[PDB]
Amino acid sequence: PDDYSLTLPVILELGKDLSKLIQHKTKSGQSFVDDMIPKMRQALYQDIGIRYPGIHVRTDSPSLEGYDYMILLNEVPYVRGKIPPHHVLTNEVEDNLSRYNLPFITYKNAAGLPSAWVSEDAKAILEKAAIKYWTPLEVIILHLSYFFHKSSQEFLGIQEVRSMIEFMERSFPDLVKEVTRLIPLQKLTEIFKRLVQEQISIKDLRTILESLSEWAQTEKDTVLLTEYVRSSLKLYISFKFSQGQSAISVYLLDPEIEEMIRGAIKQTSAGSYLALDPDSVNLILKSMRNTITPTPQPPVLLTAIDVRRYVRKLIETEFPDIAVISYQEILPEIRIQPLGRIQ
Amino acid sequence: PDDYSLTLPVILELGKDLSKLIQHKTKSGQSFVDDMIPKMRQALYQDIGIRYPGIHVRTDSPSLEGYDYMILLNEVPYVRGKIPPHHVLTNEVEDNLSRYNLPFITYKNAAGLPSAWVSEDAKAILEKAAIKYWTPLEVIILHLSYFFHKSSQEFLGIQEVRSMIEFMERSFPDLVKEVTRLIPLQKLTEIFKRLVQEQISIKDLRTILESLSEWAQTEKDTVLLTEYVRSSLKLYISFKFSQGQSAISVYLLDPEIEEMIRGAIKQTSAGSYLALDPDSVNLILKSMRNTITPTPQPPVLLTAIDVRRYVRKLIETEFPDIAVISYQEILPEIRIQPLGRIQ
Repeated sequence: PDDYSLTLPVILELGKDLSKLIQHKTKSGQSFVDDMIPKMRQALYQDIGIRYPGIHVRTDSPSLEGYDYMILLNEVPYVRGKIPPHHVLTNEVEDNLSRYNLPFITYKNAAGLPSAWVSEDAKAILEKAAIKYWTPLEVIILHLSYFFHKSSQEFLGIQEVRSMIEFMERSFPDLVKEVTRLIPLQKLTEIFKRLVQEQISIKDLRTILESLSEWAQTEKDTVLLTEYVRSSLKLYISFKFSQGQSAISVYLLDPEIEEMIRGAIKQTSAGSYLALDPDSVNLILKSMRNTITPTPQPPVLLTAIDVRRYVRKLIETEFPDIAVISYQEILPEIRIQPLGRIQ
Repeated sequence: PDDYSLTLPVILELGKDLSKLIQHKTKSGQSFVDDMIPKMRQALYQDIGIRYPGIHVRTDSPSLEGYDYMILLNEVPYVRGKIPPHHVLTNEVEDNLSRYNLPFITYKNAAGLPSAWVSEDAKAILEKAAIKYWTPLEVIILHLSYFFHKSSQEFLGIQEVRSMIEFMERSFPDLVKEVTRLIPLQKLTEIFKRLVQEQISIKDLRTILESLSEWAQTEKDTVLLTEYVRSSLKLYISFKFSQGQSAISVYLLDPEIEEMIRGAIKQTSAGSYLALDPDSVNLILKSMRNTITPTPQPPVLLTAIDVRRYVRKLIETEFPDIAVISYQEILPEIRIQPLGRIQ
């Protein structure tokens, strides 16, 4: 009646028609709310450390267009989106679609999503040309998943990290003890947050904790401890950023740029930051814009060990999805296919 | 659901046909999952001082061909492999097989494993000729064993070392009490890990603990404690690297090299550095390359007591499998056969 209520972390509101739409089942007899959304949460938990909250679905939204949907983060609207009626979504090129495929509607719901919508009546031909397509419900799932991917910091806090560490305690009481006797819980969560901010999964807790148990005996800096955990994930990072190929394809930095960055460190009374020379930062960004070819996959930038974290923070603003990795973080025997040298 | 899952250390994924294959007991009635894998684990735990994890077997994998298999370390793919259909593996010289009118398929699954595959129809012939062969299931076990051996450090951490010390506590309460009173669990874990990192078995926990119980009264450096444990395993080391003969075959160092290494940074830093000139490290590495005739078993490099650990930390990157031993680790009556110094 008049107790407090906890704010709901994620709301999905649907217009009258999409609400009418979540009543069917896919050709595989699965439910949007009981199967598709849980499987998305499960996939996200496998892709990075986080166990993301459930999705509260509000049907027949009054403030919504029947074919519109809205995502609310902590009961505040985060993103609106639209579904072109009676279509399926596609990721096809603009010269390939000039293969008599009439519906070339471009409407981008989000950055990381496809935008080439095609009539549902064309499913048959889409399946005959090896064109993958997403049904409108699957597009909603794509967008929810993208949302979770870009906003991990919103769902990985002190309580959530503690819950995962406690689960670890059941079979690793002594490793956790050795990890809780050196790094207090708040510092631990800061470290996990830095990891997932750069798409480093924190799912392999035994590896990460074993790493911290080693490096936390000597170093207390949370940023450095994070670097070490990264260097502990050689197999994972190599497999992820090489996309499972025999060779990681990366961009490099001209040694001149690296040494120039190296010469901009700070005194670490509190922390050591980048003494970003304005004009030099805008010159490195310009060389990156004019060297890294745009993408459909995000590109990978391989740098020296001692500058990687700085390169990330120098570039994270314009190139937020570019992965900056270091030699300390790839397998010793890994094949490297250089693509360019930023100058 | 809402709950976490513990990452699986070892997954073996099998295509359709290999999956069918593990459903049949061998000629002698043993099961791939119930007998072969357990016995391999027991053997590894008999050679190295590690208890290796169980293997989770995923059949009818979607991403694998009928005769393909994959090994995942902590749910990241480690390696992929093939089995030539309806064949058995042999180590025969290819030219000899040809001379026996036996068509052969060449395929090397992992480093140091045989590669001459022969139709299973040839078993009888191979038996009468006393030619060794491995069935497909046996080859998967061979590759699994190579994997576990290369990945030992992945299974030897704080919780696992604690588990060992626990088992030791049941019959050696006071010896454990003496060692753990002097060495914390994390330091103990470091020492065991150093031992297996250089192929020294930690199966004889009584000898290792007794050694530590003696030397931890006086010495706290974990590296020096490790050296002492190494010298306490004289019998094990002599038998292993002499391969059981009345004489160990070794390479030696020039007195000039030993004296030159002997300039080593030993500060009060819980472990001493080794400050040798870069070009000098490259001159010792060059002399080793030009003096170590490659091996068809690994070679042994015999050094003086006070330089052994440094010699290792100097050659381990380019010469990773060379066993570096000292006069302190071999039996006094084991005859030293010298294969030339290092210029």
